[PDB]
Amino acid sequence: TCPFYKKIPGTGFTVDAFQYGVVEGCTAYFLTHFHSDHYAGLSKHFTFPVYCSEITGNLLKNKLHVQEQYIHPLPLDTECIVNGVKVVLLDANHCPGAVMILFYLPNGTVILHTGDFRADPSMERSLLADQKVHMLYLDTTYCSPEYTFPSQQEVIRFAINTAFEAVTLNPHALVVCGTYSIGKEKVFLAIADVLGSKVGMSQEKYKTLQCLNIPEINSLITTDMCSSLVHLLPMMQINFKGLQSHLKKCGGKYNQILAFRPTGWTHSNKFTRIADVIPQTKGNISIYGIPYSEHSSYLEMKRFVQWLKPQKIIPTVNVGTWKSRSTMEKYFREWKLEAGY
Ligand code: NI
Repeated sequence: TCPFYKKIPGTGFTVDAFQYGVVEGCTAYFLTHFHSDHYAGLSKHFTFPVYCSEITGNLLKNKLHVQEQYIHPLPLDTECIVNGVKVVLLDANHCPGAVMILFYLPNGTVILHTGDFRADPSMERSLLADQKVHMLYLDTTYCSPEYTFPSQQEVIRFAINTAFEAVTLNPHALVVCGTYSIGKEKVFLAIADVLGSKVGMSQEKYKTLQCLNIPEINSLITTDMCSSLVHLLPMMQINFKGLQSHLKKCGGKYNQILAFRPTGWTHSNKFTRIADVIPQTKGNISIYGIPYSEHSSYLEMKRFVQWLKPQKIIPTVNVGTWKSRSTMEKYFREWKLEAGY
């Protein structure tokens, strides 16, 4: 049965609630973005209206085969009426197509559901600045102060310079980047760009990237592995076994692999700086884990909430334990007392 934090009171709306069968009273199912924990339950046999971004809609049609008549894409930054309720989709600074949703309730309550997001000061000059928000359904993934990580810009700088250096030393080195869902495309596109190559990948992954409205994408990616010196592989294949087996398949074109594993946060973040990160190495294979996050750090989350000053906060992540729930409520109270709302 659908949990309360996926229901929008005063509406027939749910968010990211596709795995509970038919939700009693729900006239429209919103999908924030195309990640499996969020879309879980959707398939080509789903027969209720889905509201989402254009990019999320392209992926529902082409990857899950949801029929077109049930896909309702909405433009961003635009006031739209859905079943008699005004809504706005805003960019969530998560993966492609990911949105936050503002719901303007008939009784005058305003609700922001962040979906999955990485809070940014630029959101303080979106349509959010224009009115008050009473309830906030918040992505609390990293809501604890030990969760620090660098900016996306710094991480990409590290990766570009690492890759460029390795391949200029050895023109016979192959770069491999791990992937399992959309998001974090910047990692492999920046590296390929600095090396003057397209990114090579499977037909299934190429299809996925073709849904994302990335400008000039046809110039950046290919299914011809032979012509490319940046390859994508499934994340599970980024280990010494998987990589050796992949190097065998390239037919003596390369004698070295440098591989990147974009992770979320990892405990090495409490000690080590990004400058200082080193790979794991076995023979002619090196593997960097890099902390490229598409979720708020603690400090980014704190800033956004203190700026927004919501009257009530409802967490959407880490809700399954009493210890987590209790930890989160403590930080919300701190933030509220520090800022005076
Ligand atoms: Ni996500």
